[PDB]
Amino acid sequence: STSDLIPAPPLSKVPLQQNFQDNQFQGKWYVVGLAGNAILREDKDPQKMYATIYELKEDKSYNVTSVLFRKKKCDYWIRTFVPGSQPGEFTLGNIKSYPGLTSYLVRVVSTNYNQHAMVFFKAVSQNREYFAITLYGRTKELTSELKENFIRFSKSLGLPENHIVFPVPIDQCIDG
Ligand code: NA
Repeated sequence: STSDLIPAPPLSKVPLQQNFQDNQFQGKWYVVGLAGNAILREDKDPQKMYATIYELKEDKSYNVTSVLFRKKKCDYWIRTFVPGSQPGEFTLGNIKSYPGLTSYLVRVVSTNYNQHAMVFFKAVSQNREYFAITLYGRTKELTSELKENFIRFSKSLGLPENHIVFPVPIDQCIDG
């Protein structure tokens, strides 16, 4: 394998949502914007919109379920986010069960809980440092101001235009 990647930014360039409220952040979020160093715009087959459901457990970790529409079926990816060093920061639960994955970091950058959210991800897989940013939406659509702000923040982490994508809304699986 030979492969080139845009460097993961320093954590100082990734803000943290102040006084993060885990209870208010639960529920379904739509992925209305997706950016990252391993993410690429594919004009021939545009990425379809997928959803991620956060649900607080008793021990204050999240059962994180992502649901996407792939190959005419609904695929479900169930993961666990364990609370990290500061509120709004999380590490991946049961990391040993994922082969190659030596590191995983989640950081809630900004959110108003009832409309939108921005979450930063960083992961070292096979000694390759990947990072991504997701524009979460409570509905499938969001304003141009929020979308241009997501593009602005994505660029501030060294990501060009073609590494920023906006998944097209769909009705399959991500509703209900
Ligand atoms: Na990632």
